[PDB]
Amino acid sequence: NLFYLSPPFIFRKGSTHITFSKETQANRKYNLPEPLSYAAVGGLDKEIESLKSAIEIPLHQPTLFSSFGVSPPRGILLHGPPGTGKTMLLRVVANTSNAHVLTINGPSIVSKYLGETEAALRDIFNEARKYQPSIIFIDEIDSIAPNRANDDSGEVESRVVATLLTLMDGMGAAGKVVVIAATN
Amino acid sequence: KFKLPAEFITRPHPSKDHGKETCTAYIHPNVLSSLEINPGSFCTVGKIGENGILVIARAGDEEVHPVNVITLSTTIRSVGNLILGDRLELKKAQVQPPYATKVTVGSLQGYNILECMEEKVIQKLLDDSGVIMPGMIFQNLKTKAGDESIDVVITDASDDNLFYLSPPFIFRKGSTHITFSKETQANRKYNLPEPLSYAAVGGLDKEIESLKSAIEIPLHQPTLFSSFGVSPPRGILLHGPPGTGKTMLLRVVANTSNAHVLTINGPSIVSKYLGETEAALRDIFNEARKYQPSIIFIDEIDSIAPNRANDDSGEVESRVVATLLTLMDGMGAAGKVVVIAATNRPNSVDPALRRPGRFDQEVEIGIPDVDARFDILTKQFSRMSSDRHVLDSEAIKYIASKTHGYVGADLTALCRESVMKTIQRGLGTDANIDKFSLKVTLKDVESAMVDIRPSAMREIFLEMPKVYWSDIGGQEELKTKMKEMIQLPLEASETFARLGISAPKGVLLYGPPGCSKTLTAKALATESGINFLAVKGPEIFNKYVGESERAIREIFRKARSAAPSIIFFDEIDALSPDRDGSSTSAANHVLTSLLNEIDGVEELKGVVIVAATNRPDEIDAALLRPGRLDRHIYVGPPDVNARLEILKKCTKKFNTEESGVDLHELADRTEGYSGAEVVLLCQEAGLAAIMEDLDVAKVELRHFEKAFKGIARGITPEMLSYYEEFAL
Amino acid sequence: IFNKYVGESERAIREIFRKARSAAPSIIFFDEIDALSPDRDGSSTSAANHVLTSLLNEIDGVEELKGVVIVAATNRPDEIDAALLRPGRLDRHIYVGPPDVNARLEILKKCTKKFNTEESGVDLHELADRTEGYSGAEVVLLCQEAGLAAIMEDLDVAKVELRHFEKAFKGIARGITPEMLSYYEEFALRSGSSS
Amino acid sequence: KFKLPAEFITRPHPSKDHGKETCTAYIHPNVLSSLEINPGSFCTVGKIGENGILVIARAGDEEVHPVNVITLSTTIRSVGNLILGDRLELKKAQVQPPYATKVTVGSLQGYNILECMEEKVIQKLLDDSGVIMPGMIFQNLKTKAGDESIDVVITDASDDNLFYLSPPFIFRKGSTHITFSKETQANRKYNLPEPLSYAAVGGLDKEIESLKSAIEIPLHQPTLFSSFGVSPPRGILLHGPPGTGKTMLLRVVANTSNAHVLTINGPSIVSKYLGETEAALRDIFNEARKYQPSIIFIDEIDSIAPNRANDDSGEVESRVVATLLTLMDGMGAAGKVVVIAATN
Ligand SMILES: Nc1ncnc2c1ncn2[C@@H]1O[C@H](COP(=O)(O)OP(=O)(O)OP(O)(O)=S)[C@@H](O)[C@H]1O
Ligand SMILES: Nc1ncnc2c1ncn2[C@@H]1O[C@H](COP(=O)(O)OP(=O)(O)OP(O)(O)=S)[C@@H](O)[C@H]1O
Ligand SMILES: Nc1ncnc2c1ncn2[C@@H]1O[C@H](COP(=O)(O)OP(=O)(O)OP(O)(O)=S)[C@@H](O)[C@H]1O
Ligand SMILES: Nc1ncnc2c1ncn2[C@@H]1O[C@H](COP(=O)(O)OP(=O)(O)OP(O)(O)=S)[C@@H](O)[C@H]1O
Repeated sequence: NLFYLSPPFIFRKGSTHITFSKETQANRKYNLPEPLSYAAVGGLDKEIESLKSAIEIPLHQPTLFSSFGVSPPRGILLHGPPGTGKTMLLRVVANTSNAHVLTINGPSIVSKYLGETEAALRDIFNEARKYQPSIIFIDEIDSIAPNRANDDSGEVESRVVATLLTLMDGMGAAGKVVVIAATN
Repeated sequence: KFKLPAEFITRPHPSKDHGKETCTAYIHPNVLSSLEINPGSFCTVGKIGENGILVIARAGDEEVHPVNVITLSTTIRSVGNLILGDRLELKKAQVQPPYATKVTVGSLQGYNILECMEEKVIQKLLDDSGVIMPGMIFQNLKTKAGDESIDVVITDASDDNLFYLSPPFIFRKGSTHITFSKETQANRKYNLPEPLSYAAVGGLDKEIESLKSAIEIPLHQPTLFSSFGVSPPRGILLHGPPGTGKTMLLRVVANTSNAHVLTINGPSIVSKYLGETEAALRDIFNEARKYQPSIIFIDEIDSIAPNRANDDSGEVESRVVATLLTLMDGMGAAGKVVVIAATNRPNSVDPALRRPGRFDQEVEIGIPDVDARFDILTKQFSRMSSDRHVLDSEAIKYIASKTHGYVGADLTALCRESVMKTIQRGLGTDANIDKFSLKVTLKDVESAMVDIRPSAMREIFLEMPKVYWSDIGGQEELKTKMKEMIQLPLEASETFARLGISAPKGVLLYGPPGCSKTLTAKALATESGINFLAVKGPEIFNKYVGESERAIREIFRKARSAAPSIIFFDEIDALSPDRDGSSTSAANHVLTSLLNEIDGVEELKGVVIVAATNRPDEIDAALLRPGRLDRHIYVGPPDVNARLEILKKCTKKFNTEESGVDLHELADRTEGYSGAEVVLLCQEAGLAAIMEDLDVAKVELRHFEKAFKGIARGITPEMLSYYEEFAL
Repeated sequence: IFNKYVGESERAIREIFRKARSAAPSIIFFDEIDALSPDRDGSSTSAANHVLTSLLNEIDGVEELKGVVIVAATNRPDEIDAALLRPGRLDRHIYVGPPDVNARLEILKKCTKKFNTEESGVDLHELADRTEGYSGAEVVLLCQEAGLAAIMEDLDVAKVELRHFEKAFKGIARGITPEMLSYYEEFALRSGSSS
Repeated sequence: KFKLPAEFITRPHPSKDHGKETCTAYIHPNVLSSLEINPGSFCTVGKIGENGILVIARAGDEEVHPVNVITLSTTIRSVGNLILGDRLELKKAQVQPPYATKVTVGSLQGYNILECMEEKVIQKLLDDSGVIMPGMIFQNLKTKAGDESIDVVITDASDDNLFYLSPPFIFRKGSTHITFSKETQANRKYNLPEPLSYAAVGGLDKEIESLKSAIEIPLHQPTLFSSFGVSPPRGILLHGPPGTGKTMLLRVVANTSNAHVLTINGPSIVSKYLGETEAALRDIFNEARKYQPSIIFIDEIDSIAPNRANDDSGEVESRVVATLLTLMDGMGAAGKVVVIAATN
């Protein structure tokens, strides 16, 4: 039982009483992680519809857009009050789609000195390119791309924004990858 | 090869605390052998770098005892008050303890053992103890009735020593004189680290109960959230004014809840620099989960995780969040911890640490009220019985009534200062005095109140020059109105919650210069005491950007500390002078903040707000919108009878009776004199008297004539006008 | 919204109207529009110059405003900007008076919410005509002064007295005085007629 | 002990012709040792934050070759559009790239190679090249009887774990077919960076030729002014409302001119420590002096060089403007250096 999220049992034929039930979830005592699906997102049906369109169009069918010689609408941005289903919408987009979910964490992607921040961004976007379709989530993109007009911005913000500008405007026209940003 | 560690951890001996094991420390066999300590041999177990408990070492099971873990029977721990989590140190005992001859055994319950138990019980327990050490507790001893149990201790022992916490002895049946006692604690001369209890921190009852709920839910009933499924409240932020008792409450939770306490986080950490400290911290929360239901305290959460004002950060704030996001695992599996933070100033933590899943719950201790302070003083003074004699019960409501504004740390300070002053005056009245005849009298305490100012005054700065209604001549109408309109809704809040009355939130005092506005404000502040916080225009404003906004929001933040309470904005016309009606360039932020706050305060929650002005139309109309500050009281020039009361007060030590100075002439000649000028006329009379013949005995009418001929009054196109208009 | 801020000078009005128009029919309200934007034609010249422009550019323009009526309120109608009175922004105009004797009966009933003056004390129905010159928010003042006086006699739990309402009558003089009757009727001979 | 640079400066080979030095990157001996890139071994060089180009490492003369510099041929630089002065990474590749089967070759000019050149020329070029990657341009190849010169492009390469900006392939005469084409650019599949050119800029014709003159004469023909006894014009400023294409001009000037290209991206040089913004400017202008000719770009000059007399310009702005003034005209000399700036 220890170090196992749930203890299996080796199903064997002959005496296993397969009693079907109307419950729509696994046994509650163990509480295996419940998916955060679309039916737990109520209140934003129109907004979720718009998000769905914005994700599908660059994610699944970028090729037919790319025949026109101008890059898809890869960059989606979520903003609004800082309490209204922002990270939760990103999480549901992660769960529902079968697209490889990467993640651009704010603090943890950056180590120290040089060639580490740009290395992280290059590596993650390259992996999102190898495995397709893929979604690149940047929750609270503000914490890593401020205006550069505030005293908050230093070297690291300049690194992150330069690398993102180099990458996101470079890849395209075949990659089935979307970048979704959210901000307070 | 095995390596002997330098530190160890306490965990509970899993079996019932009886038999020879009651004085045995089951230790990892590798540790014992590497220490060259044979099983069944004596060793001293105690906190790192401190005296310890002599106990027999025994070899544990490697699958049961991790390398650093040590199990002491509850009997052993209760001697040192060792909490499960205390880091231990191990040393071999050099000399065998002596045999006991006489032993005194008593119960913490205070129940007469002679009336409940036979001495065979004490013989059994002491024989099981083997090497007696005073302070051990024998726990839950069931009576013959079966429906009861008793707690018992070695109150004293003697025989007819290095690093031993209390003098130990060896029990040998038949040769020892067992004796009963009613004493609930061991011999005071043992200087034991006595436990800490809720019988000491009493005075915050409701928050104590809420804390007990916040320990019930994550320790005892984590299973009861697997059903209902929903994420549990597994982060607590016990904020409050400094010195209110937060650290004491955390300490009582640690010692009276029987969870394992994961070691205190503290402001200190290896290096206090990013990168290095990030792993050294995660280790504390990695220690969590594995142990049976625990409690990790992160006291001073503002010093470990500061606000990140504009760029002030190592990595520690985000490191705390990223780690708490795993510490919040539980109640599906590994629901075996809760985190309790403490702080003086919760808005100075990074606000990301109060988000759901993080410290999503708070306790919010306040400032002790009038009866809270009596609770505090009673429980505190209970520690003295032979040296007080003056508490009886009364005179202590007197201390608690006159000691307004003390936060609880200041009452402890008051007690110690009274003790020190008692000793000082005892040795001052005579060259030598009997130490044990010394006793802290109400004379001592009331004298000590002079020196011990509240700690609140060093952050809540307030003048309150102590005026009374006897010092405000006339204004009977205004005293009545202030009673009605501020003091009743302040104190009678519950009755208005019953009666549905609406308290006049906001009273603006407007009137000519030199009338009773601020004088009545002060008298109200001190007479019929309430908390009374004020600000000034020239101090909320600072050269740097945004420092004025922060000041106003911080003023309201600190104002939240108590209730009932009056906020006093003297000369409010210099908080909203301009930048709203005109010159609206970029700097009306102070008005924005104040006018935002004035709405957030609830209508009868307990806080009321008073303001004053002699320039009524200079106040921005935003403040006089109803719900904000729409109530106005006029403080006009005093009438004939008020002026005579002022004259009578301020001429008190003038022998007006002997000199024939008939006040009823001055009170009418001084018509239109606005307050201060009636006072001035009496100062000038006195100077006229002194200049005539220094070493004056009395003042006389001619001096008052000289005073009158030199005083001028106010402006009638500005006074009695522009206030009559403002009345419309 | 009238205050001078980046998002209040000419923006917040547009956002409010956009929310209201985007919704089902709406009765958007403009409490004290007279005090909000004064005449500013030589008398009572405020310094905003922006909010009235936003209203003028929003109400009269391309927007659909299918389900929208802009109601407003005032106590000094002579101060309204002339750009509002004329048809095009406001084209309906009516007058609201303080409650009559029966309206005053039921406003007296409304004031009390947790008092038993009727059975114990004086009937609320008795007070119907006793209150003269007391506006809908001033019969409230009489009742609330009586309630404050109630907590002065027993101070814990009591009904009120007739003399509580009598003191309400003294301490609060006749509110609706002939001055406002005259000022209105003077303005109404203009608003009511073509003059 | 020796400290290897964290980032490296691109530079050109002294040899301008095509040989077995083409695909070779000359790196300092100590750096070769420190990454254990044994001479002759494969290494990947590519801008910070982008995929690398496979290049075969040789050594530089240890006393005249700066530690920062890798020297690359125009053919290799054409792949990633590496402009001189770009900061490159350098990382060992423990790999042997695959052999070729079919290699496609085209020409910018669109002329028929069978008509313009003999297939033995292309065969020799590829054989000597050592490596084949789509996107390479072999410039200035002479036509029949020296009629003219043509630029030849490797449009695509095909064979019937590291990550590369262009697939590496090897040429093995006879066994890899040199199939001709007419596509004047590399295959669009690859997302190879495509040089921005003046043909993409609209209008501004007279301004474009003014930029050409003031960039060409100061950098590529200074002895004409030294002959005429006048100094060269070391400065151009572009001003006009936003959105008119000012940065487009700077990027095309960077990508078209053969010079060391350095950029002060306004706030990118700024630091909160007392003298560090000024030290960034001194290092940029000394690098420009060191490697000549050099173009220094300053987009939004007004962000780092305000009026110095107005109220908000304190000591920091004064010191940054003084540094710019003294590095442009002071007790120090300029060299074949031109500074190009843009401002709204
Ligand atoms: N329709 C909804 N709108 C808002 N919150 C919802 C909704 N449905 C569920 N929630 C809950 O809202 C909680 C908080 O929402 P979050 O998106 O996590 O907050 P947030 O979006 O991260 O806010 P920030 O500070 O802008 S990142 C989640 O735990 C959800 O369970
Ligand atoms: N019943 C009591 N209630 C409150 N304080 C008490 C009480 N009895 C004694 N005190 C003492 O009051 C002092 C309060 O100190 P702390 O608990 O450390 O203050 P605190 O609230 O934690 O403030 P800090 O700034 O956060 S360390 C301690 O010395 C207590 O022992
Ligand atoms: N019985 C009294 N009635 C009126 N004023 C008195 C009386 N006794 C003393 N004073 C004087 O009244 C003065 C207070 O006048 P205030 O009206 O409060 O001053 P103010 O200029 O109107 O505004 P502030 O709040 O004081 S700055 C003090 O200087 C007292 O000396
Ligand atoms: N002929 C053209 N003229 C101008 N802009 C063009 C032209 N062709 C394309 N563009 C686009 O317009 C923009 C021109 O670059 P910008 O930098 O936006 O101009 P700029 O604003 O003057 O330069 P800044 O302010 O320093 S970023 C780019 O987004 C180009 O893709």
